[PDB]
Amino acid sequence: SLTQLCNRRKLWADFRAAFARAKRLRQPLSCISIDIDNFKLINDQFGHDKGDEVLCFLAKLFQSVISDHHFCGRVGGEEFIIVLENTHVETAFHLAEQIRQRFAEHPFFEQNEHIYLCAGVSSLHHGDHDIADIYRRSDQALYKAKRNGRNRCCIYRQS
Repeated sequence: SLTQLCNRRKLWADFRAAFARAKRLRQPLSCISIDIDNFKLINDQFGHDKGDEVLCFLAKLFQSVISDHHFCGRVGGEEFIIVLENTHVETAFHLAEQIRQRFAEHPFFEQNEHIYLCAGVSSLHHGDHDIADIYRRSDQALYKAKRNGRNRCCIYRQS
């Protein structure tokens, strides 16, 4: 049911309803973009079923680390998005870091392979009119994180 909790279609719709709800209720709304480092190498070396185990563990990890309500979506081959209602961006950043760390700390497969991820974080801003305004910022923070290597987290700033 991890492929059910991280359904891409449901994610975007839940995210859009959350955006409108967030503006209407004036609540903070945070967004984390995650990309698994070297996921292609993992599938090349261990195969598709094992690559899938990694994805599954990461989804399980989201639940364990984020006890409060949240939406998840696998939006690309190895990219996830987490949407956190009524959550300030710093709290989301801290959650993102915990996910990064526990993923890096989990040994995988008979040979205790270590796998890493990067994350970018942002949240609803006043001038926003679409979830794409938020995703653009978390996506950019993700790629900013990736500039310094694997296993990195960044919060978006306009600075």
